[PDB]
Amino acid sequence: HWGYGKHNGPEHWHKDFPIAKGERQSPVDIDTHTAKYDPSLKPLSVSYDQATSLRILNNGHAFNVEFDDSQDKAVLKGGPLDGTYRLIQFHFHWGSLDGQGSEHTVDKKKYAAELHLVHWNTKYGDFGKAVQQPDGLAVLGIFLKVGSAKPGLQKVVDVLDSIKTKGKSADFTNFDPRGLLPESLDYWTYPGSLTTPPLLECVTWIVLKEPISVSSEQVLKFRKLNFNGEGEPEELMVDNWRPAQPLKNRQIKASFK
Ligand SMILES: [Zn+2]
Repeated sequence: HWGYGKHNGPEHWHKDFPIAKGERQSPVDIDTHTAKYDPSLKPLSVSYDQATSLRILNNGHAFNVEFDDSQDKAVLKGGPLDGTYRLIQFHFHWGSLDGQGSEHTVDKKKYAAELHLVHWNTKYGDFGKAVQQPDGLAVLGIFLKVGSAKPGLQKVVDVLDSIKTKGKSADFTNFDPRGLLPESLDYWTYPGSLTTPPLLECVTWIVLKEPISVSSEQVLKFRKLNFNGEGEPEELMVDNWRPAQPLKNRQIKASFK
């Protein structure tokens, strides 16, 4: 099965998922000097005030904080998007060391981690239908650098010991994802894909320019998670990031000068 090891990592994924070599794969390097300011891009609208978190799950590749997406409660709109996209889950990608971990890069710079807030286009009715469409998902990507702690991340960090291994889940209600956002919503945007198999080319990527700061202690606790299940040999959940993929015939647009 696919993963992030030497024998099943990103360079192998194309054998089971040929779209891995497709025309709009993610992540990508964001060349800040080549990204063009697009004055027709609108400000992002992130409306998370009624968000209903439910559960946190170790799925063997990351941990997902899942939300109730059966109603328009936490939605992303505006920016490059047409229509309304409902928050379904967030997760992170991170490194074994502070010098790597992000999926997107900025002028080849790798951040310590990257948060993905995953939303699906309500015009397709559910997430499974949305991923079959070129405009089915909108993922808000936020870089993490190591410095001061992020207070709004700590509730996530403190439950991780209860979902150490693949397949474990825990109740995770009343979590407010507004506490994970930076001050500015300036962003880059481009058409791309899921960054894990099945690598479907269904994502409008919206990557915020401003990173959030998290503490060394916070990210160290991410790195104590396991890819393996309980009672299997321990393999630390680290370096669960796909490297940058060819940009091909795409333009990255900036919302800001
Ligand atoms: Zn992701």
